[PDB]
Amino acid sequence: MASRILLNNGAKMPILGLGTWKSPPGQVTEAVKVAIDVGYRHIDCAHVYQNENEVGVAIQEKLREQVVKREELFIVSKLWCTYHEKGLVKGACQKTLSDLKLDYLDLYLIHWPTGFKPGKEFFPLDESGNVVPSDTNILDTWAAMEELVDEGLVKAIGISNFNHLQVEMILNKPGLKYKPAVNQIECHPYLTQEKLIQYCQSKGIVVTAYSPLGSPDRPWAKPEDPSLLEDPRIKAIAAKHNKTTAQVLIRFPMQRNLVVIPKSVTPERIAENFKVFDFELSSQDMTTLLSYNRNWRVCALLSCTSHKDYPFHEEF
Ligand SMILES: NC(=O)c1ccc[n+]([C@@H]2O[C@H](COP(=O)([O-])OP(=O)(O)OC[C@H]3O[C@@H](n4cnc5c(N)ncnc54)[C@H](OP(=O)(O)O)[C@@H]3O)[C@@H](O)[C@H]2O)c1
Ligand SMILES: O=C(O)COc1cc(F)ccc1C(=O)NCc1cccc([N+](=O)[O-])c1
Repeated sequence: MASRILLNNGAKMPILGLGTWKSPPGQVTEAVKVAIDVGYRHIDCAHVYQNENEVGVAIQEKLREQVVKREELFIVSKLWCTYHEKGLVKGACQKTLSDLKLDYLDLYLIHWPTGFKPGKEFFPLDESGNVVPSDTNILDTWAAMEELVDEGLVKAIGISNFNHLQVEMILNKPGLKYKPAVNQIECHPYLTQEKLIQYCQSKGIVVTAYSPLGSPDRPWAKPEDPSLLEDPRIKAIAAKHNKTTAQVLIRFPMQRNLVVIPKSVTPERIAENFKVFDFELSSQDMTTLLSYNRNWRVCALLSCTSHKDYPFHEEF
């Protein structure tokens, strides 16, 4: 119903945002422009997506056009794994700010709990293909994130792909100054995340659901993989409500008090995906969608499975 959710930093965050991972650099400027024109006020970004400059061109044009005011936008980015060291965090944030052509971010996330060796490569590997870790722990990285708030570069800080023990580690940090505002995690009917969501919500941490449509454009997709958009059970719920399957998949997390960030570069779908504030899934619909859980996780890497902070060995 309401378009924004209150964060534990006192700011309001739009519950629907536009995802930008895999949005080609030659298409994402127009995608973000269209999104803002049709009502989006939250854009999910990351340095590792390699398209923040182009996202920034769109944001700047719409600000210049006075289609929107800066205070009305909620721009999110993420600290990549090769910048977990305390001496690199500010520069990483500043590069993102410069690319997005902003003087602050609304929310800055630790992208993954796994720190990697700094350098040009986003995934530094040893000769056998294991990622090369950094020895910097999540608590010291968190302290560096807190400094960004105190310097005015970001309004809120949070985490992404943290399991419950990792969230707990932050919450139990000696001398914790700012709690994480958000944990952004994969969540959809095949990976419903009940345990981790309940834990985060119980601590006042807002959960953002990524890959809500199952990321059908993920580069490692296989033909035999399950497909949310094609699941006849979900299509049936959509048909009953006279909505598209994507619209049901977006409304689902909204009714769990989650923020959701579907990605599209297709103008018609960008508009479609925003038309989700005028219908309600029943309790029965919600429980039925939850029943489709199969613990099917699309976003994880074999190269990281021995990293000490790999998040997905733990149940949740
Ligand atoms: N924190 C993290 O580690 C993390 C990880 C993954 C994702 N994310 C964030 O979450 C965002 C969303 O996740 P995602 O990109 O993995 O996948 P997604 O939003 O689940 O799915 C995107 C795919 O769905 C298609 N699509 C969109 N709307 C549609 C509609 N109405 N009908 C049919 N197909 C539709 C898109 O096609 P077209 O674009 O061609 O229209 C694209 O192929 C990402 O872009 C990123 O911002 C964060
Ligand atoms: O991480 C995201 O937001 C989406 O996925 C990616 C986007 C990119 F632009 C580049 C890489 C990825 C990707 O492989 N992301 C997956 C990933 C990253 C880091 C650590 C782990 N891990 O399992 O520990 C997994």
